[PDB]
Amino acid sequence: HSHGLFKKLGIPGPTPLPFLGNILSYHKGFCMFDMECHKKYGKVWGFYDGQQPVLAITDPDMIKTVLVKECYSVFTNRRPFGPVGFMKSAISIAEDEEWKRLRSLLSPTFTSGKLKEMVPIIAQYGDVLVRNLRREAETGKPVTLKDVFGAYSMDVITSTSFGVNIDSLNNPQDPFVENTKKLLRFDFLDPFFLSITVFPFLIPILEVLNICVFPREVTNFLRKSVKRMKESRLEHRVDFLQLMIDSQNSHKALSDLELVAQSIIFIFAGYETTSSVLSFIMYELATHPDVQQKLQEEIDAVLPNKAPPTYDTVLQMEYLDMVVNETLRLFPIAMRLERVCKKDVEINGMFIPKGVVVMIPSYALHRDPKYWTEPEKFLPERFSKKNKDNIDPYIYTPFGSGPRNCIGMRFALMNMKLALIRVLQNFSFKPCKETQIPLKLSLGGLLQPEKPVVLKVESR
Ligand code: HEM
Ligand SMILES: CC(C)(C)OC(=O)NCCCCCC(=O)NCc1cccnc1
Repeated sequence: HSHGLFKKLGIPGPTPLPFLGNILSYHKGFCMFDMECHKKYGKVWGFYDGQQPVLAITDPDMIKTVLVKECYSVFTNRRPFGPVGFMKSAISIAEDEEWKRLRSLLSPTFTSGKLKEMVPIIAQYGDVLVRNLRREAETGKPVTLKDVFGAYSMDVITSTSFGVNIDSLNNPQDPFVENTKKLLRFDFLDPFFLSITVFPFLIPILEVLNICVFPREVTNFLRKSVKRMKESRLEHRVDFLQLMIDSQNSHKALSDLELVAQSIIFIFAGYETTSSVLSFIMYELATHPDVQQKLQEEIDAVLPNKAPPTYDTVLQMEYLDMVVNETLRLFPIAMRLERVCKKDVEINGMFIPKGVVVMIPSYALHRDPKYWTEPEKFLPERFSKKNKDNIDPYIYTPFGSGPRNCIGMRFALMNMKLALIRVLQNFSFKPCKETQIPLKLSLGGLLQPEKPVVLKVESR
């Protein structure tokens, strides 16, 4: 096999089994595998997903080279991951020049400029979220964050991308909202993906049969919805769809299905991500009352008598930013960053052969006792103006880095912050019947709690 590769390069790592590579070692999940390999093998190690070699790197200089310096030349693409269909055109899945084009075509849709006019729309569902909370606060019902935050994230997506304005929490049976509750992110350690990892030679077989990891039911509904959405009815708005089709006017030439694929990927991208992070944040706040109180104190100072948050007031809130950042340190939901090596290359004193997947293990790096004092504790002061400088931007990578980092980063931060401001203005959050303390991470392929976070909401 290719199983002698790392032994031949003098690169250490877990010894692999025939066919399986090292995938049995994922029985405790990616992040714990990554943590242990790091503690056992040091700064660089290798393992095999089936026959695919994967080189883990932890040196910031080396991480910078891969993510920033040699992105266009060598490390342009992610690992191809399964039968994908037309979604091959989605920006996050596209490769080389097709990616570079789509990235350029879609960049203007993520400038601070037009993010600001997205704010009132998002904001509108800040208030929606509140009443839904108030209804469950007044009746002292312990609250499923994942649900209420899930619905909020949906609402913000529907409206910001297509103009569909639905309180999804109380409209769960609406054609749009229902399996546009969707695309949930892929458990790459579930049996289907474990199998394609061992038999990647079966992927073209699935492709030919038009089998797709993206449910074609959901994909159908949307492609048509978008289509319909282009009568064109306008025959203003400031959503993603129109920011996307108004770019089809005036290199370039964004196809109309390609466009659909991006619409799909933006949901898949920002639905479960936003709501998962928002839940992890509320969990930390409830289990750290002083931090929650400080945050509410900051919010009431910037926005007196419960003032409506604005673009500029959001950015003004420093403790908020620290609380969001520190939650992302503990729970970097992407878990690893990856690029495929396109050419034989020697970087920072190490030769890396063509075809290796270079992997940066963000979860393991975010909790490395070398860059982080008492790494398991939730300590927002890590990110204060004072201590912020001692943080390496290639150790701390919740949104990746370089030309291929999270394109939706500014929007996600703004989104979450708006929601957290509006929520914290009206409620205090407290541990409860359920509350798994400490929180227990799932052993699956997703960075999420084992049991869903539930908390009491009390009206201020
Ligand atoms: C808390 C929320 C989010 C987190 C933590 C997050 C994190 C990440 C990370 C770590 C990457 C990989 C970057 C890399 O490989 O260097 C990524 C990629 C990406 N994200 Fe996000 N993301 C979030 C929300 C969103 C949202 C709201 C959108 C879109 C509206 C989005 C769209 C994308 C896209 C399109 C990519 C692939 C970019 C490319 O390949 O060109 N993400 N994200
Ligand atoms: C998942 C797609 C859309 C392919 O984007 C990425 O490659 N991002 C990181 C993949 C890690 C999978 C686990 C995961 O939870 N995804 C995080 C995510 C998803 C979409 C956008 N932003 C962040």
